Amino acid sequence: FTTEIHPSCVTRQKVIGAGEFGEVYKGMLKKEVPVAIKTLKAGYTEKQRVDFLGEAGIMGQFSHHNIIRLEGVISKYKPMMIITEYMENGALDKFLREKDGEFSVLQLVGMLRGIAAGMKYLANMNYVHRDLAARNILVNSNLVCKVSDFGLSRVLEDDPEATYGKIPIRWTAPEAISYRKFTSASDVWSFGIVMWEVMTYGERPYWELSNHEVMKAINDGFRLPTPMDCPSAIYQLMMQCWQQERARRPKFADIVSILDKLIRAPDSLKTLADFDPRVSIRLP
Ligand SMILES: Cc1nc(N)nc(NC(=O)c2cccc(Nc3ncc(C(=O)Nc4c(C)cccc4Cl)s3)c2)n1
Repeated sequence: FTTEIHPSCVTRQKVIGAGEFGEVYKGMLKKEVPVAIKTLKAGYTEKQRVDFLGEAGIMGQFSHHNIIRLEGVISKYKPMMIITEYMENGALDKFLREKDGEFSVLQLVGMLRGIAAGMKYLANMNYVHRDLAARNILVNSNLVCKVSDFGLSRVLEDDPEATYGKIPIRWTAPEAISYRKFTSASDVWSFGIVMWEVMTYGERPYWELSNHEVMKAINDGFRLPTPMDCPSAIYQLMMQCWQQERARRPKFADIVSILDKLIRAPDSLKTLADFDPRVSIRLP
């Protein structure tokens, strides 16, 4: 099963995430290695226990460079804990917003290739994420991006971006919004939004539009416009992730292949899609 870790091997050092029913800590695991530690406070319900240990059970079934690695669990003692590798740079959305403009286009596309490789693995393993977004991607000190936030009902219930069907509207495919059809192809829609998040350094999708306004625009055929300084091939790819007809979207294998070829011939990324300015600056 999973590795059972003795509480004496774990030292919690600093809170990096918090909720009403536990916290996420940076800590050390016994040379000691840095880890992330998530706890479940006393009084937890049966459903909370199944959801909590269920995330660890899912993560322990995976072994991939771009999927967060499980070190082990504390289940024989209280409080219960899940221990994973520690991703030094935190969540991808916050990371990009705090490092605006600091990366090369090739670095940004390499991030997307890693996310896509992780998603290809998950999809082939018959795991549908349902909440793919930059906020659920973690970044380490090698700039490697890893998919996180696993489970069944707990994923969308725990995400504040998911609003009441409780769903994060501006990341979610139309069929998942409309009739709750969550598949790897709705994950591909979300991946397209993640591509846009990365290339904009974490801009909020659709900006200030309301959730109802987003669904209306999508149904009317509108799509997010090109980011600034965005390779034409990258904008083309995210546009095809946003096809209304699920069956026409690329599969993650297609996405990984295209991204791998663009990175291997990096001059291909120098051709930029046109950017629509919202403001004209005239000078005589
Ligand atoms: C600049 C600066 N300073 C400090 N002190 N610390 C940081 N890093 C962070 O704040 C930070 C923020 C969010 C996430 C992380 N790294 C994480 N790595 C793994 C995490 C994690 O949640 N793992 C996990 C997952 C994904 C599922 C179940 C259980 C666990 Cl334990 S969180 C670090 N950055």
